[PDB]
Amino acid sequence: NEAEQNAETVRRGYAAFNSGDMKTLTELFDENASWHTPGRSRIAGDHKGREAIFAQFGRYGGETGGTFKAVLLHVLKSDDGRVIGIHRNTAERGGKRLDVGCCIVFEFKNGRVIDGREHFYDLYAWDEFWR
Amino acid sequence: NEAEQNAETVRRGYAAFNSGDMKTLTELFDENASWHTPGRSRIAGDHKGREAIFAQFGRYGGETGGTFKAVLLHVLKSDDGRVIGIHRNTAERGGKRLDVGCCIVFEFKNGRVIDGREHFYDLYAWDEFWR
Repeated sequence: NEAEQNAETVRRGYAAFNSGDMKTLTELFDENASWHTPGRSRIAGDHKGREAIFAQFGRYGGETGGTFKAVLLHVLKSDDGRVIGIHRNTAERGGKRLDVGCCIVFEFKNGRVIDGREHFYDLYAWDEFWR
Repeated sequence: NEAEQNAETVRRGYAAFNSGDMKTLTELFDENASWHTPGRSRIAGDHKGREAIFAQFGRYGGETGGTFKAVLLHVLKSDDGRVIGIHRNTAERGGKRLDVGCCIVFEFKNGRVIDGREHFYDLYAWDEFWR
């Protein structure tokens, strides 16, 4: 089904993110996708356009000496093809350590991601790390 | 399937929460369920035990003159019976208004909720409302 194909695409995307494989990661996102990062840090906001998403992703890895990881724990689906990834983000940056849980809500258009929205459990921890 | 029965139970629980039907809401939670509220407000924390959950719920409604609502938007499932509810919470309290998005991760034991974990997008807004 559609919903499981979208789940497969999410799994492929976490793997490609974690390995820095931005060529695969491209295939999986619509060129007009958005990415929504909550909170009050310098990397918060609505990043509109796949190019703006991948700049965000580049800051995630860039600013942590490539230590930033998304450890995927569970993948959930709606019958209509929405997908959530539950994960933990870990990373190091200037003597600080990140370890926070997150649910990303993925919306799809024609099998590609059109929207991703991060929901961190301890948003304060994320913001503290990025301060 | 198990996963869809658990989805049905989540839907029944949002409806029973929104109507104040704590008798139904009881049937749906294990007596040793936990509820996890993130953030730094006076209502944050790990509320362990169904009685502690329902005290939390009682504060949600109690402290907002019964205006607190969870508007359910989407229900997602893992093949293994985990469920997420995506919702918006709205409420009023002493001239402040709540309007925040949330994903709750539900874990099940024998068809009843054993664990619920709130993930607010704008956790600062939630904490501000409860200040």
